[PDB]
Amino acid sequence: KRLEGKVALVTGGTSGIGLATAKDLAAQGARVIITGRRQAELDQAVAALGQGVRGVRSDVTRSADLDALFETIRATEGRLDILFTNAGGASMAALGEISEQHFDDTFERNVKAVVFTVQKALPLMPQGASIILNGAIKGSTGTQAFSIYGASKAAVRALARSWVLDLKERGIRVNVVSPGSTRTIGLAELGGDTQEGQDGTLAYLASLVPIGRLADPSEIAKVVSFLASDDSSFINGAEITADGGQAQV
Amino acid sequence: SKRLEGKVALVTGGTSGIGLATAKDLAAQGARVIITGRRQAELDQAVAALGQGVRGVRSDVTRSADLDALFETIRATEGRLDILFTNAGGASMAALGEISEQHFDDTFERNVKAVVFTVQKALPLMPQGASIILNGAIKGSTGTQAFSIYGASKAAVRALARSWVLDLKERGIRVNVVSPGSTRTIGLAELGGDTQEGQDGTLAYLASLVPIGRLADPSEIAKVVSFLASDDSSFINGAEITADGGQAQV
Amino acid sequence: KRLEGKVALVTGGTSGIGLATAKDLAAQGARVIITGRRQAELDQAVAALGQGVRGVRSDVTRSADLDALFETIRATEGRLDILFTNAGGASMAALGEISEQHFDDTFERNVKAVVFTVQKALPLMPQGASIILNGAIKGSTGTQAFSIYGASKAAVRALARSWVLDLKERGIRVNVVSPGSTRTIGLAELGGDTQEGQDGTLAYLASLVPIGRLADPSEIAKVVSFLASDDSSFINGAEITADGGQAQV
Amino acid sequence: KRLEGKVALVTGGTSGIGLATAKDLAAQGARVIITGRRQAELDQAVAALGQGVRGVRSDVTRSADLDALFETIRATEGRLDILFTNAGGASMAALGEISEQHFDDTFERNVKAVVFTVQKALPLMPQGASIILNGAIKGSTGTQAFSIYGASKAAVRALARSWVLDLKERGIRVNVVSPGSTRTIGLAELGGDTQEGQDGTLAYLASLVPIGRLADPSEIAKVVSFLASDDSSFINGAEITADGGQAQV
Ligand SMILES: NC(=O)c1ccc[n+]([C@@H]2O[C@H](COP(=O)([O-])OP(=O)(O)OC[C@H]3O[C@@H](n4cnc5c(N)ncnc54)[C@H](OP(=O)(O)O)[C@@H]3O)[C@@H](O)[C@H]2O)c1
Ligand SMILES: NC(=O)c1ccc[n+]([C@@H]2O[C@H](COP(=O)([O-])OP(=O)(O)OC[C@H]3O[C@@H](n4cnc5c(N)ncnc54)[C@H](OP(=O)(O)O)[C@@H]3O)[C@@H](O)[C@H]2O)c1
Ligand SMILES: NC(=O)c1ccc[n+]([C@@H]2O[C@H](COP(=O)([O-])OP(=O)(O)OC[C@H]3O[C@@H](n4cnc5c(N)ncnc54)[C@H](OP(=O)(O)O)[C@@H]3O)[C@@H](O)[C@H]2O)c1
Ligand SMILES: NC(=O)c1ccc[n+]([C@@H]2O[C@H](COP(=O)([O-])OP(=O)(O)OC[C@H]3O[C@@H](n4cnc5c(N)ncnc54)[C@H](OP(=O)(O)O)[C@@H]3O)[C@@H](O)[C@H]2O)c1
Repeated sequence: KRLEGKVALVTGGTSGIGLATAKDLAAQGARVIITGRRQAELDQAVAALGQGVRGVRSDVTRSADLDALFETIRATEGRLDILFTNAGGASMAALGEISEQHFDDTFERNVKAVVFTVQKALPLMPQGASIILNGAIKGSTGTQAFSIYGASKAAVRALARSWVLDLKERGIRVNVVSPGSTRTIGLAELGGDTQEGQDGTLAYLASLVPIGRLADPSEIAKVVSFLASDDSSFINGAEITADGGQAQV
Repeated sequence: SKRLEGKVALVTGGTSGIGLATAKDLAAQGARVIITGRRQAELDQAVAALGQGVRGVRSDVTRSADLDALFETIRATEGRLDILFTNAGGASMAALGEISEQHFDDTFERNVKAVVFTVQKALPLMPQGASIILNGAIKGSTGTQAFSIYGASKAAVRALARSWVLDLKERGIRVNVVSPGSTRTIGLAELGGDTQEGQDGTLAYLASLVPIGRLADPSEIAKVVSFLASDDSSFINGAEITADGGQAQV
Repeated sequence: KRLEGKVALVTGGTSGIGLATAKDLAAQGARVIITGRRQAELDQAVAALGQGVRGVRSDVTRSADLDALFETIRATEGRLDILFTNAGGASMAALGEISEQHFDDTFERNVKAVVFTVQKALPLMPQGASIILNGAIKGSTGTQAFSIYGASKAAVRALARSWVLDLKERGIRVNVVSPGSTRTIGLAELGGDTQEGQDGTLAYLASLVPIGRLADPSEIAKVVSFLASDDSSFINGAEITADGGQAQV
Repeated sequence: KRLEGKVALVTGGTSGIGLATAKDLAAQGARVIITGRRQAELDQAVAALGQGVRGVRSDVTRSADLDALFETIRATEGRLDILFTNAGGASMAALGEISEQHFDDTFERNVKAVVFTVQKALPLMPQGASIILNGAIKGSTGTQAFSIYGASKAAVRALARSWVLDLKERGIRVNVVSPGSTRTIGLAELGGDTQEGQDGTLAYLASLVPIGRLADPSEIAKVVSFLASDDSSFINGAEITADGGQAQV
């Protein structure tokens, strides 16, 4: 459809929001490349998607992996029209219990990996290509034990504002999708190792959304598709928040 | 392509500019569109240019009786509203120390008060799962000389959506805001002055302020509204979507 | 004595935040004028404040009252260094029950009166004068049945951004203090006429503040005093939020 | 003498904003500790301030240096009422020229050292203490070649929102001062080694401010002193922007 004839790269495409986004973009006719660290999930994701979705085992935090990943895109497709820097995660640590590892792990995948994924992608991206970063409402709010994650997500949104000007000559527009609480494996894992612990954590998080439910991952993916499509032609540097109103109220 | 087919949309101020293009894009997606304007002549041209089962009503959003008349027509003609775009609005310039009571009253009556009662009057028609789009501006979040009244009215519109999220939770109607940057429109051109050379230097100057360096086509604003009108925005509530070429984002 | 010799006007100085702000400004050496609609409360306020505080009975919504008040300042003090457009209020109406009177009254006092207080004040204000607008966190947040008040307070804050450029030649800086929930007569009145209803509503509102208490008006007054002093020389068009962290999280 | 009886630590106290803040904090009666990497300026800073201002040669990025610094405060002063995490910097790299070191250097000092400066200080801080983090308007704006610096500053602001909830039991309030363009050595250095290159950039930066001048470091310092004082008791998680209206407009 609108994305037909377009080449899309979704980092962290093997599960959750990155998975649903790869599905939606491909359903619009785009050629999608997805990345994951675990070979088994990547193979299941490629098989579940079908529709000419290409899988590459890559770690966004490893600079050499990014070089290899973009080489496969250059060798096969030869261009990148859509980039969704989805690969990221959250971990909880209250102030007074923040380890250097906890800080470094969050920033390397949530922020550093975003910077160098984007910088490496650029030679492939033509004029009028679209870049989508994954933010969070936690980037604009405060939650106990979430300061490090929240700071990383705020850093992500901040990158898009300056990159508007850095990429103005090349004609690529960069925007941010900031999801609210989305039903994923990653969100469930915060609730615990136990199944009641993940079930009760998802239920409390749902109770925080004003419409009263968690998002299905497809609901975030529609937002990425919109930014990937030509309809977003006048959107640049913007944050689109789909949170059921949680951070809007 | 029939994305909004079977849905009923109302665009206040549908006869020109952003409202016109939005009515077009909604109709191109299969929606039944109702448009309003103050001038019957432009309204007739707009309805004729759109075709596609677009119904026109001449009404002023600032007149409470017109709003009652307009929604009575929707109730008999279609019997429901699924999409509402409170586009009718305008900007005027007056610096602090030159602000007239006229200038304040007109700006807030159309830009804010009419938005409240357009929305309030439309609620009985709107079913669960309906989408409301208010027309903001980046000027609601920025400062420009001689624009304090317009910018303040636009900030008020965005604020209304945050509380209306909670007010409309039981009915299931979601409220969002599109904040345009500089979009080429008769409205925007007329801000430059009333002479023809004067409007072009204003349109070119406004383009020079945009980071991508061009004014928006009205259709590019309309695509954001259609997205908000469609079910793809199902998890968006109370949010502001800014399409400004990055002007207010930097 | 940061305000020694400075002339300050607090509209709606007879109760709550405006009263404590007048008390605080005078305690720093300012010459303070306060206004109120009710003659009895105004006289009581002037007597309690002492410290050379002058009261004028005037309504911010009546243009002729606005002319008469500023004529007294020109005749008496001869200039105006600090302006606090405090006179304001909140009323409740959900969508579907908003009357035209509820809208008009809210916007006339909270927005229109702010505009014309400022514009009429300008001829008395010298270069380096300070203008403080009274915002609210409700201007940036969502609360049920508060849409009209919330929009008026957002309008107030936006006025400041443009007034930076309008007043740059005159040399006046405009800033906003946005209070969170502050224990005042006006706020208690939202709780009801009964004392038990005021006790439950204020305690509930206190539970929403992350620090867990309502502000005393003196805590808001300090923010105004800071903005009025020369310490705010590089602050212009900004919003200073004293909410105990409520809208910050 | 509002801050008299209070112990203040300013990282990066030997020059610029941190120096002016150390001056202003000490002028209010606080016992001030300043840190710098270079012994020479740290000695010049301590001697120029006088007023019992104590200097420690420490690097905020060195965990061992931080440990020693707080040990001297615990051994000498014994408590910390005010924390200003000022030590930080900007460097420019446009997208396509961002080095991995440039990212790491920026985020080490501006974000990581802030996290661990605060975490190590906490055991010394009594209930009612005030923490001030140093942001920037660039954390909320976009400038060509400034994405990493802006992203670091946006992360600082996000840290305060969550830290409000983390520190609520301790009763320590966290706020952020976000300066606009301030006349400092660091700002001049962005104009490069050449003298007229530094003058030409600084006047250009002054032209970007709506009031049309750069801030003196004392104007930012007044904001910090206000947040350090008890006058800010109802401010928590807030950002106070002193930018001459640049990001406000
Ligand atoms: N879910 C929410 O509520 C929410 C809210 C706001 C923002 N977000 C953001 O949305 C993004 C997706 O979150 P999610 O909930 O969908 O997570 P998820 O369910 O855990 O899925 C994460 C995906 O990323 C992949 N991945 C993880 N680390 C990677 C790495 N270093 N390199 C490459 N691929 C990697 C994972 O596969 P492997 O583990 O095999 O690598 C998996 O495919 C994240 O950036 C997250 O912070 C989520
Ligand atoms: N264009 C921009 O750059 C820009 C930027 C930000 C926000 N906006 C907002 O976008 C909306 C559209 O602006 P625009 O530039 O497209 O304006 P425009 O070119 O002047 O078009 C305005 C439309 O609204 C109608 N209208 C005006 N007053 C009305 C009233 N009282 N009742 C009913 N219809 C009314 C006009 O028809 P009649 O004259 O016949 O009544 C016309 O159809 C406004 O709310 C504006 O504030 C525009
Ligand atoms: N309290 C809060 O939690 C809170 C939070 C955010 C913002 N605010 C804002 O803070 C401001 C003060 O609120 P408050 O709680 O202190 O209110 P309050 O206790 O009701 O005091 C309001 C004061 O304004 C005067 N006043 C009202 N309307 C006036 C008019 N038209 N002309 C002249 N004087 C007028 C009142 O006296 P008369 O009745 O005698 O005229 C009284 O002196 C308002 O703008 C309010 O919206 C308050
Ligand atoms: N100036 C502005 O316009 C502006 C605007 C927005 C934000 N800011 C922020 O304000 C803060 C101060 O900037 P400034 O212009 O005052 O800078 P500056 O003139 O360069 O002063 C920086 C001070 O920090 C010290 N310092 C630097 N790195 C350090 C480290 N690793 N450990 C300990 N001390 C260290 C420096 O001494 P040594 O070099 O000897 O260590 C010096 O005393 C920074 O966070 C900056 O990002 C400044």
